[PDB]
Amino acid sequence: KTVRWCAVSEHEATKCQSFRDHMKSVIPSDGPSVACVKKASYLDCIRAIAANEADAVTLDAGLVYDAYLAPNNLKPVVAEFYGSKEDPQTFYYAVAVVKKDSGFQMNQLRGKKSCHTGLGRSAGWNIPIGLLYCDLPEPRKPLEKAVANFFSGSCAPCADGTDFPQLCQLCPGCGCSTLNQYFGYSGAFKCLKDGAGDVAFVKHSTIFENLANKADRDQYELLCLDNTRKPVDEYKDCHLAQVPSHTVVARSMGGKEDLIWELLNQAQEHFGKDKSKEFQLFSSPHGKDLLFKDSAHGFLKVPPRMDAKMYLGYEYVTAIRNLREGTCPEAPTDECKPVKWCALSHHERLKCDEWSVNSVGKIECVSAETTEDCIAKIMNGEADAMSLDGGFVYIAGKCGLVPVLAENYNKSDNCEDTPEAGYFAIAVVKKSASDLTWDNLKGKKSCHTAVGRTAGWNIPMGLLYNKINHCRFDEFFSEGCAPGSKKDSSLCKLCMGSGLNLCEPNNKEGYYGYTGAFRCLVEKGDVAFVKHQTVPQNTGGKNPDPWAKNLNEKDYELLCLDGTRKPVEEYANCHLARAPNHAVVTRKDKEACVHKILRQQQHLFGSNVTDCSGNFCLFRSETKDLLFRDDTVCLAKLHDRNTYEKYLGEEYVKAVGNLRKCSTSSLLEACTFRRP
Ligand SMILES: *[C@@H]1O[C@H](CO)[C@@H](O[C@@H]2O[C@H](CO)[C@@H](O)[C@H](O)[C@H]2NC(C)=O)[C@H](O)[C@H]1NC(C)=O
Ligand SMILES: [Mg+2]
Repeated sequence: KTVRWCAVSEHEATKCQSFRDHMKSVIPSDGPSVACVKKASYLDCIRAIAANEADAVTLDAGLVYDAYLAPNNLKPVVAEFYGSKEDPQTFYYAVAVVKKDSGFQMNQLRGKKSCHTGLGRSAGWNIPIGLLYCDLPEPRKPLEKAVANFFSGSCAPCADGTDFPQLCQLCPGCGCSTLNQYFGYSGAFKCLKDGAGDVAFVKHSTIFENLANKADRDQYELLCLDNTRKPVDEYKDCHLAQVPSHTVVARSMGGKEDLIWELLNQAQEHFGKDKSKEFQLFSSPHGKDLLFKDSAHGFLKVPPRMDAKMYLGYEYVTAIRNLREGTCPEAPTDECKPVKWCALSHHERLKCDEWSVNSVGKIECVSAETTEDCIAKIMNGEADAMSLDGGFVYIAGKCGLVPVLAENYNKSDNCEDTPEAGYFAIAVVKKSASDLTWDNLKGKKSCHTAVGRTAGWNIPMGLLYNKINHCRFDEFFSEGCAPGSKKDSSLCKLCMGSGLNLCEPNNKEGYYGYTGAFRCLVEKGDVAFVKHQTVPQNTGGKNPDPWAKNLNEKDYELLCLDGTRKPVEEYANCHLARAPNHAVVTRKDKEACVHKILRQQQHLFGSNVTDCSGNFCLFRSETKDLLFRDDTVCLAKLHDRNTYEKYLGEEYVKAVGNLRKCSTSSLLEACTFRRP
């Protein structure tokens, strides 16, 4: 139970050894211990960790990436944080500050005038130039000269003035000290404030540190990667890169990550920010920033399904990858790159393969084990598009992806130009039970289409989470019928399935499905969770079955969240959530291409086509609902709804989130770690 920490200096090793001793005192024989391995450099520490001679070292984003690469393959496991638990600030943001209404975007920086914090600085140079690399003119080695030919004039502190003078044009001599008024963060910002430069590459924090009044900040904007702008307040939605300020790494396989976290968590409990004055984890007696930055206020456990690329973010890896590999294609700037679609089953891959050949190369295919792994592929560029249900549209939204096309299921003349927004989830009750409203629901008897289902379970129980705030969903209702629950649960007591079918989510349960839950309402329930048309189609002699011949709509009302009851036809105003259609999800920087390609694609192999055997067709599956749901007639454009929050109702998001507090998704907890 020992963590072998790696030092990169004699002073660091000394701090590690006193950390070992102090951890010795307070900790029982069982549990964390510290070993102090000492190597010559961060690179050497990485190669030692990979070679199982050390276990943990804490690194700057660049070395995080270095450690990620073959043959080391280390991963982030714990993260220093630089404020409070309520506002960690484990990351910072590299941004491009500009004058308000200066009239240009990220893809128009050529010819403009630049202000950098310093050459080799991450936010001031590495990140922006990395992203801009391919826009630099062809003799891209040496980099300083290509940057010089890119901008008309620059201040690039610490650059080689004598050889590349345009980089000192705004700060002649390129002083690498505060002597140069345009050096550093405050200097790169004053370079812009003084109108010397058109753009300043700095950190999110910098505008706030140099301008106290909101008034003056309001004449500054930020360049976003999508070639829009935003106010400086909104850097979390308009940054060049998000960068983890200081990250502990361990081996991927066999890394002891849990030991590292146990150890550091206890260490911060005993010797952290101020809670002891004998020894301070975040204070170097012999140097500065030994083992850990002295800014740090504490540690946070990194979610277990984070890999380096996911942690750093696609922008950052683009930046370093460009600056190290230095490979730009010659592909024509305007044309779209073939969209690689993500398959999660053997038959999904076979369908996508046929599609690819018939797409004459416009579509390609990428297999991945699971849905979440596919989403990961979209985020990090290994894949471009896939179709998701509501819940995964939400997880992908929290991961920065966007919906772009909705699967439309209702045939119509011009369905490409009208998305559908889905059916309505409702909570039905019988008028004969007058005192029932959304609030007293607790302790009453209930009927669900089936556990897992969207209208029968997810939306209702998600909205009710707030009236319970724990994950024992069978304790809200006295008794119920929720097919799929465990048989000895109270949510199985009212199910009427015979033999082995008693509580099984299948037709033989008979209180299963929309019809079945409504039957459970009329026969033995107080409330039943279904969609808007279930009552109209099981009443008035529309259902011939014995129980359902003579029931009439008037007898039932449906429960509204405001605490009032409403009639069935008024579902549009009385509903719990809007149960959404499947939607094609992609990364923002590919939204356009996807839009275009898919549309072309659904003209050919789309529902219009007969002789589906003589030619390929995109919405017919050999098995069931491969790639797209087989109901799809078209893919409808999501103008004005191209964000997970907009595409999914406010109510639906409330419900799915609340649920996800009980059913964790490792991907979702990673993504929320990077963006709360
Ligand atoms: C439902 O079916 C048709 C599409 O073929 C459309 O129904 C329309 O409903 C509105 C409101 O009741 C009427 O005013 C229109 O006259 C109907 N049109 C037709 C053709 O029936 C509607 O577009 C479809 N709904 C969805 C979501 O696609
Ligand atoms: Mg001591």
